Amino acid sequence: PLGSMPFHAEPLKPSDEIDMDLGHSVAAQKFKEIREVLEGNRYWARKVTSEEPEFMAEQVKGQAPNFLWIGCADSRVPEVTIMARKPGDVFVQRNVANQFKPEDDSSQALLNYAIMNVGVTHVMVVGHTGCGGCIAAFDQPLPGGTPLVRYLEPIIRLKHSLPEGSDVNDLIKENVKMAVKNVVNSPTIQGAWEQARKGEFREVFVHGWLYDLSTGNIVDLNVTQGPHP
Amino acid sequence: PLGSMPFHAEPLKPSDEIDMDLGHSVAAQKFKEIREVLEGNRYWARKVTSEEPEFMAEQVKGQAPNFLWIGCADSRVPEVTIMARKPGDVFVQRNVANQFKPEDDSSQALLNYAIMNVGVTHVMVVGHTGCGGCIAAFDQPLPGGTPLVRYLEPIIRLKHSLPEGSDVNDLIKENVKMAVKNVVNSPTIQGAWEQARKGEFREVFVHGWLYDLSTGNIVDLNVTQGPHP
Ligand SMILES: [Cl-]
Ligand SMILES: [Cl-]
Ligand SMILES: [Zn+2]
Ligand SMILES: [Zn+2]
Repeated sequence: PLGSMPFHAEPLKPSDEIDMDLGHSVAAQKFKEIREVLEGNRYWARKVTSEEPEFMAEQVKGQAPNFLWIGCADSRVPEVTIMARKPGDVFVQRNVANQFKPEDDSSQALLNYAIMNVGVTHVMVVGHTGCGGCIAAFDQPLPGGTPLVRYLEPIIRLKHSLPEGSDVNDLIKENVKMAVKNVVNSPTIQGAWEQARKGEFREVFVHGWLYDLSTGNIVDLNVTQGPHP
Repeated sequence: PLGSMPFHAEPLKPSDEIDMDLGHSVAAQKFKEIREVLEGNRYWARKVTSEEPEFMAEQVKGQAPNFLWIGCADSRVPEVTIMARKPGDVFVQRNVANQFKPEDDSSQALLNYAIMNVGVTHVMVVGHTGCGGCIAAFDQPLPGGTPLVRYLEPIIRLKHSLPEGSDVNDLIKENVKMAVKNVVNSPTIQGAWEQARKGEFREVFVHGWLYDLSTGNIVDLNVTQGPHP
């Protein structure tokens, strides 16, 4: 033989394999930015499935997160990243400025599903510094000229009720507390609490948190409520 | 001197520092599961701010993500994690079964804000295998007895329109495509496309993706639309 390993095959390079894998995608061929995010995923997928396959097979079977995160759409607040969690840990609603509007049937459905079917125990409303909806709300008159301004009406009204001297972060914090109150007052939570008091259901809790972009820290606003005082 | 460093101070242990930092939180003292997730955050924050402070200070200043992710609340689909992205990269809407309902004013507001103010170029609706809303929808009669079933009415109706032999993943995929169509038909996108055709606005694109929990891979369904064919 021509040396000790004259016929040994090398795997194809990962980049070549990924390129071929992304051939299915029309848009990846057209937009470098789309190819980039899909490549990101393929390297992640290759790593997790070669180093944690048990974990990936557990995730196929179902989900049992203990938390529901009601947070902002803002790109700087990805819940799993900033809590150093894993897939399977946190059920999530994200919308502009982390509102939980009582009249929003889709939000009410999500909360009911989270509590009654998914099995979450803790609901956290999480606001964050630098929140654009709150910054916008802070300077608006009481009412609406754009979809956004109409959407922000409850935060505008809250701003107009806050004391003289309140700053943007005061509004962001109060907006968290307002959403917590709306979650607490939901038929879902009111129902779950009455059943818990009856010993017919687990206790479920609602919390209000603030993510401080300047430090990376989550601060508890200490507005937690449960079935009992 | 008693040796070479007889008065050298050691920092307090990180766990002690974090415990003290979480003293502010009432609930962390009450629920081990809450203390756990807050600790997770504090270790993450300590690491990023000591190893990437430039990045944290950039994030304080604002956000300019190129993508809007319209995805499911399911805890197994955290967008930044599965695309190996960072904070600042992806603006997010998450709701049950990744619907974009035309009548939902909060969803319309989020989309308008994303396009007109945040500056996103690409909107991805991302469904996923194992989607509970779709699994539930798959066996329901046409209509609603729970908030969930009422909420899922459009997916139930879609299921009833699919051909004989369609499976759960076929419904999940078609549900993605349905949401893409609803995004495309929005006043926001229709308006943005007309302005782009006029050369008065950038081109914006809508895509449909599927996250396969069995492999960790994102597959492009190839339903992308833009201002031009
Ligand atoms: Cl109350
Ligand atoms: Cl069209
Ligand atoms: Zn925000
Ligand atoms: Zn789902």
